[PDB]
Amino acid sequence: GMYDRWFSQQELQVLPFAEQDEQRNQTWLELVGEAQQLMGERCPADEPRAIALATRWMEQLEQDTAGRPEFLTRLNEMHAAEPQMREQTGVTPEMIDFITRAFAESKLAIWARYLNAEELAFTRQHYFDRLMEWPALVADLHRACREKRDPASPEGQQLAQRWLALFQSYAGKDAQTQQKFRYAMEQEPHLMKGTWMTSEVLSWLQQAIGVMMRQAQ
Ligand SMILES: COc1cc2c(cc1OCCCC(=O)Nc1cc(C(=O)Nc3ccc4sc(C(=O)Nc5cn(C)c(C(=O)SC[C@@H](O)[C@H](O)CS)n5)cc4c3)n(C)c1)N=C[C@@H]1CCCN1C2=O
Ligand SMILES: CCOC(=O)c1nc(NC(=O)c2cc3cc(NC(=O)c4cc(NC(=O)CCCOc5cc6c(cc5OC)C(=O)N5CCC[C@H]5C=N6)cn4C)ccc3s2)cn1C
Repeated sequence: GMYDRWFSQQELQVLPFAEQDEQRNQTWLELVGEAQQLMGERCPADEPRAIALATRWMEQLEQDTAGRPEFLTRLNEMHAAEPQMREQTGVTPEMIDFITRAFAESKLAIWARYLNAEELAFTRQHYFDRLMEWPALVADLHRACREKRDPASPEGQQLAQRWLALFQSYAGKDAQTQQKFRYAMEQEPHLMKGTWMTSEVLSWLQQAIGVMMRQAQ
């Protein structure tokens, strides 16, 4: 079995995509149908329909991976490697790329109200630079939260420093710009949609960052 070569039996018990679910299949039929439509029209990634689709799409993926970021990586790799996956779902690499760009536009459209033109141009340019490293970090943040580790611990501060590096890769290294991203997150919860970042894990990360800022302040 395809799913058996890609996931452990313990993972297949927790993976919603493993379970039969007619509602979920109908939802994905509609998501893929709308993607094909918009791509057929050559709809730009910043069009309101593209932004709305990408948001719903990523929220659906968050549900169907049970909020486990490492299952997103696995599913992307399966789609790249397994012709049977592309047949089953109708999701093409072009489609994943379209959704990836529209999802970025959905964040940039919110940030545009909190950043100056220069900060937004930097973030638009550098958004994708280290994008692929986020799932592994979000996974480790999920583990640190569940294993109720101390944000102030050396291992907690290793996660805070890893977060800072990935964040600065798209935000830049200006302390004032970082506070604008923080303010945007506080004012616009919709920024967190499709990021695998639950309020519980964000709260833990916020504590770890708090410690990091005050040590060498
Ligand atoms: C030590 O503190 C406490 C201790 C105790 C406390 C409380 C405590 O709380 C007080 C601390 C509160 C505080 O001053 N905090 C803080 C914060 C900041 C700050 O700068 N935040 C920030 C900025 C930008 C982003 S941007 C962001 C973020 O996450 N971005 C992001 C996420 N993703 C996923 C991405 C991506 O691009 S990936 C995109 C997707 O498509 C992928 O697919 C993902 S899979 N970007 C976060 C932030 C945060 N500053 C400056 C300060 N109380 C309890 C305990 C009990 C005993 C005593 N205690 C305690 O000991
Ligand atoms: C870097 C970090 O990662 C990212 O940033 C990122 N990762 C992503 N990943 C994705 O987008 C992903 C999407 C999905 C979707 C799934 N979907 C499913 O499991 C699924 C779908 C379904 N679907 C169905 O029941 C509907 C019947 C099949 O429909 C068709 C079938 C159909 C074609 C067309 C079809 O419909 C129009 C076709 O023309 N065809 C196309 C060629 C073949 C021919 C025949 N087949 C069920 N399930 C269970 C699973 C995993 C992923 S991962 C996106 N971003 C932004």
